[PDB]
Amino acid sequence: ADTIVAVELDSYPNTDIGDPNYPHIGIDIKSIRSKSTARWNMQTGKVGTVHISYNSVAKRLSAVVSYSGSSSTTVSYDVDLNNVLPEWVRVGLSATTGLYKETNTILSWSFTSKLKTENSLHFSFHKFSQNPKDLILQGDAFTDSDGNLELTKVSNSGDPQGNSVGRALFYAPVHIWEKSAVVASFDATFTFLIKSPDREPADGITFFIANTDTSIPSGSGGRLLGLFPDAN
Amino acid sequence: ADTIVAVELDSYPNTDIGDPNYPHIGIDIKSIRSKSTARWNMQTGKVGTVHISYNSVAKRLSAVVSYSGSSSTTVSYDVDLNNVLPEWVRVGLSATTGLYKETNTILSWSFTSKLKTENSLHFSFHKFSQNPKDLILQGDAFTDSDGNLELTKVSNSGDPQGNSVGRALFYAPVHIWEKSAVVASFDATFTFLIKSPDREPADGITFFIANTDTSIPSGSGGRLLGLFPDAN
Amino acid sequence: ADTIVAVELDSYPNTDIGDPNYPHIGIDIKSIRSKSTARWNMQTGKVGTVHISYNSVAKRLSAVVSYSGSSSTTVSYDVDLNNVLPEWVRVGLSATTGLYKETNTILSWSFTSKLKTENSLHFSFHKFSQNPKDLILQGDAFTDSDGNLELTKVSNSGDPQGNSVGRALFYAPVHIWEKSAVVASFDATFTFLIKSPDREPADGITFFIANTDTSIPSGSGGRLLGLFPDAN
Amino acid sequence: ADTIVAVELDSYPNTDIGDPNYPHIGIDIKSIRSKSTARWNMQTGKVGTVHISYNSVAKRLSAVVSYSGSSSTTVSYDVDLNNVLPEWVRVGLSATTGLYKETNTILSWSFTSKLKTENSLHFSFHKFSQNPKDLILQGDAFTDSDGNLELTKVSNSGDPQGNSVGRALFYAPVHIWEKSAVVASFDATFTFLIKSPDREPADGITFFIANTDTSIPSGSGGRLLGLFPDAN
Ligand SMILES: OC[C@H]1O[C@H](Oc2c[nH]c3ccc(Br)c(Cl)c23)[C@@H](O)[C@@H](O)[C@@H]1O
Ligand SMILES: OC[C@H]1O[C@H](Oc2c[nH]c3ccc(Br)c(Cl)c23)[C@@H](O)[C@@H](O)[C@@H]1O
Ligand SMILES: OC[C@H]1O[C@H](Oc2c[nH]c3ccc(Br)c(Cl)c23)[C@@H](O)[C@@H](O)[C@@H]1O
Ligand SMILES: OC[C@H]1O[C@H](Oc2c[nH]c3ccc(Br)c(Cl)c23)[C@@H](O)[C@@H](O)[C@@H]1O
Ligand SMILES: [Ca+2]
Ligand SMILES: [Ca+2]
Ligand SMILES: [Ca+2]
Ligand SMILES: [Ca+2]
Ligand SMILES: [Cl-]
Ligand SMILES: [Cl-]
Ligand SMILES: [Cl-]
Ligand SMILES: [Cl-]
Ligand SMILES: [Mn+2]
Ligand SMILES: [Mn+2]
Ligand SMILES: [Mn+2]
Ligand SMILES: [Mn+2]
Repeated sequence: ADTIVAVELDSYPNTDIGDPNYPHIGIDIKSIRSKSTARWNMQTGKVGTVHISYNSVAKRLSAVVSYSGSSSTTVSYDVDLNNVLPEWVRVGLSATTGLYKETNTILSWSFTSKLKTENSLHFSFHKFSQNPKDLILQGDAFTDSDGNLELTKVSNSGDPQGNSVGRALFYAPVHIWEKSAVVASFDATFTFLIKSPDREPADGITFFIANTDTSIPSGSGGRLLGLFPDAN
Repeated sequence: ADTIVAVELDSYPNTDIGDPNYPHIGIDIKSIRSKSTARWNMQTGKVGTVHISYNSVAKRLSAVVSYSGSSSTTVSYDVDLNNVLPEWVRVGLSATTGLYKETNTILSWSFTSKLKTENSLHFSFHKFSQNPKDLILQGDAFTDSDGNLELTKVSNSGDPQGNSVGRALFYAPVHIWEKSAVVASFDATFTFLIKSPDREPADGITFFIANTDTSIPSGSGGRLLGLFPDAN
Repeated sequence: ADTIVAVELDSYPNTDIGDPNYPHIGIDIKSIRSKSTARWNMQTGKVGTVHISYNSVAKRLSAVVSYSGSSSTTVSYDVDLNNVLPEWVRVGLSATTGLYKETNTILSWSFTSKLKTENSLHFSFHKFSQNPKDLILQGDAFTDSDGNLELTKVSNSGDPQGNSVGRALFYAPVHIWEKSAVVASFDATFTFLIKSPDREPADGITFFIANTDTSIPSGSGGRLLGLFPDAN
Repeated sequence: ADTIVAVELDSYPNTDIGDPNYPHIGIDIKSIRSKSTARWNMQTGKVGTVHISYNSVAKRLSAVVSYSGSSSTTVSYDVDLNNVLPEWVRVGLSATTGLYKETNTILSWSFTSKLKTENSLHFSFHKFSQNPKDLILQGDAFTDSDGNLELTKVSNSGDPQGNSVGRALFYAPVHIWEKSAVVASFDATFTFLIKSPDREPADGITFFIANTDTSIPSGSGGRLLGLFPDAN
């Protein structure tokens, strides 16, 4: 099984598997059951922005989501990710739909990792090309004619389809920590557009870090966000 | 009086003004009396590296100092710096000597600030030019013929002089936070060479953030590190 | 008199002082009389993007302007800028109106300089704050309530006023070259909105590099773009 | 056959296949026979630094090599690399030895590509880990216990072996240009240590850009630098 650290943008409350009452942002450490959540006041139909950051000295993984001119929602969790992830990881974005749906559109994605022992990896996408060679697209993930990364199935009219899962992994493995490292840090930004007809959009988007060979776990559909094989 | 947030590399223990027993790294918030310290196992005569970071979401100011192949020393302090500093600051490095001395040599200095509401300021020096126009040199601060930033007086033979104070401020004011900011962050690295004849080198080096018009406070000598007018 | 290297976005053709027949982008080296121009097919009312780059090895200063989904316009000029500018410069944006006008709105501005002998300065603005401490605003330059940098006078209704001049200089001087430098390079991006009622918008926008103490030359109005005291 | 754009650091003059009389830096466009060369005054046993840059507006690929406090050697070649390379490439470093040898030690390697239509890829290595997951090591390429990238075979005593070829490719494919691109640019730095017993060190090091599936061509040994299958 994969090792997952994720920041989830969870549009759909699954209280029966640990979710709070409402859409929330969450820090997921090896379980869909968030270690820390904050209430996410969704603005379906508007472009959202997520900023994620961590450094191995502060050991605080923090995420903030906002829309233009809105209140931001922040969530934090003290965690030494060295105890969780392998030295070499891949970073990615995942999304699902289930019984309920939403577009899981990524409009931009950037990521900077740094490893002082100064090693560094930065990538940033504003356009996604029709054939992203530097992306590993998994499942229903695809780039559309607007150069948007669509993590989950969307029809031609642009209606999201349910029971879809998809992710994009940056092609290059990231060295997020190392024995002699004095400090490893990473930051990530993605902007997203969740549109839905359902009065309860589902299921969400995550930025995630995993073992380099990470694949979509069987049964990771819907509330599991394409990240976990079960709700444990 | 100036508003100071600093990370101090305090070679000299002044227990009578709050210092612990030993050389320490410290997070200073508006007082030379550190909110958080860690024991700093000095390696006088060796090049040291300090990494400082903070973002307004995690609200954890963290610093780590190390020498090649040594144990690092980290120190952290949870603090919303918005409650401390004005929106616009200058960043700088300060050093002092007093009764006891040490060279306060800066070999490199870099700083990245970011302000999402994405505004950004990055500077990095590996060489310091004989006339640093982008630096505001205060007190005894000067760049030498090796292109090294010497914060405190050093003779021609290169012996440090006591009772010296000096700082370098990056010329451009940094906008470290702002009303609409969703997340402001900064990182700073400097490398330093502290050499001393004294069996107790003094007094230390800091990276600091202050009101843009920050100047060396009268009586900020020695244990006060060129940052504070008193030990309160 | 100031030393000017500029890339001009010249909305208004002044053939009587060297301009070609039409709006053009130009590389200006110590004269409003461009060393190289390209025809600039203006799209008044649309957001434009200028990319400027140079490195001291290739010695090719190049600029490209485009609007979304349009043909770009590029202009180049082989020049060792070491022979032109002093070691320490300030970078800025200038605009003018004269008999004819246009808004000279800067929506973003970034600049990266690098100096290997690796010294570096990066700044990028997407918002401009009401009081830009890191900007030196000259003349009619001001930031508006949209966080836009307006180089020239615009009324409350947002109509541009004629006979206006204004510039913004990044506060920190840039070390663009140095005796021991192996390679100095800089890149600059700004995005701009030129709106005009006049069927001939005037007078233009430039990104420019100048002696650090650069000020708006008397008589630099209109076709002189706030950069030169005469048309020589 | 692969499509190669390379900057060669050619320690060994092979005049019978187009080389000038002496060690040279060269811009190679789809042939080991450089389009442009400059005399490279080698400093075997000293750490060298190569800076490579290009942008699609200036269309000038330029490289400079230097050692601390030495005269630099620059070479340029006007070329639209869009006419040469496919949209998606991999960047790498190659080295060979043949009858004569040298260590082909890479101490650092960084690369920034940018694609405005702002997409971007930056990586920088100062240490190379024992298992570089983000590097595709080809042939004799390996990282040693000093965290140095050794492109060609070096014995335990650290003596280079002849008839060796090796390269490291950054794992992630780079999108170096694209139909809608307004400007694509890349910069690359690597530092290298060439040590040799031979009074004629061979054969050299290159930074290269190639089709993503680039492999070491059969017969690319020695003077062909692991880049070309023949000397045509
Ligand atoms: O898209 C939202 C959800 O729909 C599915 O579960 C449902 C949530 N509301 C329901 C009501 C009835 C039935 Br049957 C089901 Cl499966 C569900 C599942 O796919 C969930 O994993 C998912 O989170
Ligand atoms: O350089 C170290 C220190 O020397 C001075 O205080 C002294 C520390 N040891 C002493 C012993 C005697 C006397 Br008098 C003095 Cl001032 C000191 C002062 O300058 C201090 O601020 C400083 O920290
Ligand atoms: O804004 C465009 C121009 O207007 C002025 O010159 C005029 C261009 N068309 C004209 C026609 C008549 C007279 Br009088 C004048 Cl000054 C001009 C001047 O301010 C110029 O510098 C400028 O380029
Ligand atoms: O390392 C340097 C060179 O050695 C080989 O060619 C030789 C250059 N000097 C020679 C002298 C005699 C013979 Br046989 C050979 Cl193959 C060579 C070949 O491996 C070349 O490709 C290479 O550039
Ligand atoms: Ca859920
Ligand atoms: Ca002290
Ligand atoms: Ca004109
Ligand atoms: Ca050769
Ligand atoms: Cl339901
Ligand atoms: Cl004492
Ligand atoms: Cl007229
Ligand atoms: Cl021979
Ligand atoms: Mn959840
Ligand atoms: Mn102290
Ligand atoms: Mn003109
Ligand atoms: Mn050659």
